[PDB]
Amino acid sequence: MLEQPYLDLAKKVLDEGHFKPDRTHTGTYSIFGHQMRFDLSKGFPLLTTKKVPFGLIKSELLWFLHGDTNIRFLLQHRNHIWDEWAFEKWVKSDEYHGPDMTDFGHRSQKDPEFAAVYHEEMAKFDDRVLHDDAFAAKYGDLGLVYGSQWRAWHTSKGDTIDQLGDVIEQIKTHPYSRRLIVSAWNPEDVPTMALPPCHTLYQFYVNDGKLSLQLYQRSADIFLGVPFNIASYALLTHLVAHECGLEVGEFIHTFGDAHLYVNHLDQIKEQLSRTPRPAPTLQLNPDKHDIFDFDMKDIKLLNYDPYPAIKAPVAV
Amino acid sequence: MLEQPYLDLAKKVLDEGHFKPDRTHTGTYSIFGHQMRFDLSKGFPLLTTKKVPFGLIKSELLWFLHGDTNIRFLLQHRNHIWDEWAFEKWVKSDEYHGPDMTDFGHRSQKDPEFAAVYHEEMAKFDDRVLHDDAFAAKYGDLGLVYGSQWRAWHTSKGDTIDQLGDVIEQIKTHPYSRRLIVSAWNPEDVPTMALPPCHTLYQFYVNDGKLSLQLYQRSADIFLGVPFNIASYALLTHLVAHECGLEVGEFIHTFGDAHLYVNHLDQIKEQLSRTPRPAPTLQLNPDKHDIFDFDMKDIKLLNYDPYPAIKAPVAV
Ligand SMILES: Nc1nc(=O)c2c([nH]1)NCC(CNc1ccc(C(=O)N[C@@H](CCC(=O)O)C(=O)O)cc1)=N2
Ligand SMILES: Nc1nc(=O)c2c([nH]1)NCC(CNc1ccc(C(=O)N[C@@H](CCC(=O)O)C(=O)O)cc1)=N2
Ligand SMILES: Cc1cn([C@@H]2C[C@H](O)[C@@H](COP(=O)(O)O)O2)c(=O)[nH]c1=O
Ligand SMILES: Cc1cn([C@@H]2C[C@H](O)[C@@H](COP(=O)(O)O)O2)c(=O)[nH]c1=O
Repeated sequence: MLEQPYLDLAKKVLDEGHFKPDRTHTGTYSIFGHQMRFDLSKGFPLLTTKKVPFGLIKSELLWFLHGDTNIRFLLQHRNHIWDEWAFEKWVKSDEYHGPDMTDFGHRSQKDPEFAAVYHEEMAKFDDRVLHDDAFAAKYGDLGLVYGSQWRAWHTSKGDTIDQLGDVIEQIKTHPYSRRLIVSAWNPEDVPTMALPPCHTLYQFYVNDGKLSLQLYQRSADIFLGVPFNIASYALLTHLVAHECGLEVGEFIHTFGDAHLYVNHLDQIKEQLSRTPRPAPTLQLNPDKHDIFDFDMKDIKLLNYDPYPAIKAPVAV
Repeated sequence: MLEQPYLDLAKKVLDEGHFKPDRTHTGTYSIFGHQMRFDLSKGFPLLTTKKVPFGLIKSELLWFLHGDTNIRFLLQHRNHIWDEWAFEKWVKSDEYHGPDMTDFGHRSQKDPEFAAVYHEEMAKFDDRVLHDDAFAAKYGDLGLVYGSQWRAWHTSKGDTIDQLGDVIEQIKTHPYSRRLIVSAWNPEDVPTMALPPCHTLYQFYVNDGKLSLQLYQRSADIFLGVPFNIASYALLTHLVAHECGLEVGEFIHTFGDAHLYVNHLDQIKEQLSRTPRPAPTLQLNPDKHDIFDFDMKDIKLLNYDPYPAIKAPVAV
């Protein structure tokens, strides 16, 4: 039933992959060369074998689609996924002169001053991100994130081109235009960067009413990693299919280094013994038909019963 | 045996694809979502069922790898594939004041002043591209082609970053670096363009000695189109595997709008009745170990016996 290419993609990786050592230095079992499909009329490819949370995919998303980059907002919509990049900023800070969080993620596991106290050096950084907007502005803002790669490309001439907005009007002016891609890989910015964009480029189609998507993820982690990467870019197919009064066909998923990080070997084994406890339905409000302003409760995902949720250590 | 994912990929397209009308306006039978692999120790995925010519893939290539864009050279190495873009320039020309080639490709089929006379308006353009270098310089130069996207990205600051050169030194400094891609999609240049780059981005790996490639072709034509697109980017895997003293594993091929243009329906049917008359061997000279200067005869492809060669009309 729907999420099964991810269940079928993890099975292949863990006996049959090749161990490959990553930077974090706790290897993998990987492939490279993988392509995966979902058909969104058989609903949402949201993972019933463990619990994936939707709220926090849905919040992430809109943030990107608003041409935003200020974590300030992720916090308001109760989100904190992108936190630690702005923190890596404030603890190496010019003006957080005092109680340092040096090496804090690969020393979460190790605790004792990072234990709570870094996680709450962090939340306190966070409130100034929420009240001294001088600190949202000048700290919660990661700059070159997907919302500035998809809606604010900085051009050879100082300003911005909005790229997911031409997906939306070209889907609409010439439909079955073979060129309908947005790249977020920006050559001249990958080296000074911390994570260049995992989700490099995604190609659109307008099939025949069916809006169909395909994402090119060069890096990919099966387990924590890929469950949120099926469900942000299938929600894009729904949103966009709806934006030009077209109707969802299918989301496809190209991979690079498809990987199941050696470290979380036995919790993936743990999932492939839960049987895909049916499929959710995303509905999105008929009355709002943009995609760019969507407050949170217009896109709603009906009927989820997941399995209980399976848990990781320290990501890096 | 080796080229069979292309033979298997065309069979699926022509009964089972969906007709989709392109700009040229002679539709298709297409898919979208396709991923294809080749393993280059079982030699070269060069097409024995019809005849593909190698010389002219090999010349094309080096041109791109020299950071070049002047058709002047393609001509010298007896190549004329990229011609008509510089001609579309010289017949709409400020200073080809007289004998016009208005609409010339979608009116090759139709002939009579384009018949020979445009093809030889063309070759004459060409000689000035070869002798009045003022005309190579200011006419044979397409500018933003793959050699300036792979080796000369124009940055938000006037100059160039050389991107296939960091594939070559990063493959080499940190090997199993998950980020090893070159994009040629340049957002802010796709609209003023004629063909934005079909071969958008390609990802590297360094498997374990095996250099492995994957190309992201958004558009793709099975028949004329895709045969040259298997064999330029597998030759890149050989060249690059050899450049950092690594050894070829495999080239993979991601597609977008995988297509068999309706127009050449019965010559593809014609191929899938030739049985894959074994496999060539590319050898490349031990003595040259760069990839950037390669004159033509260092990369040599041994033992080809193709089927006779099957032929198209007017591409556009
Ligand atoms: N290995 C890897 N996987 C990633 O998910 C990840 C990474 N590396 N480093 C950079 C990055 C940052 N994006 C992300 C992705 C997920 C979360 C997150 O909060 N959710 C995890 C939690 C699972 C658990 O710990 O129980 C997830 O499932 O994705 C945070 C930031 N993504
Ligand atoms: N449909 C399509 N296919 C393409 O090959 C093509 C296109 N469109 N338009 C832009 C473009 C330009 N690149 C190319 C590709 C191939 C040739 C070429 O000389 N070789 C063909 C010839 C086959 C025949 O006519 O008998 C080939 O097989 O690719 C020229 C320019 N590529
Ligand atoms: C932001 C992002 C990163 N990642 C990952 C997985 C990798 O193990 C981690 C570091 O990868 P990298 O070294 O290829 O950049 O980033 C995802 O899986 N999804 C995401 O959206
Ligand atoms: C330059 C290039 C174009 N093409 C194609 C196939 C398409 O039918 C033609 C026009 O496509 P487009 O409208 O998607 O740009 O360009 C290739 O197949 N290979 C190439 O390398």
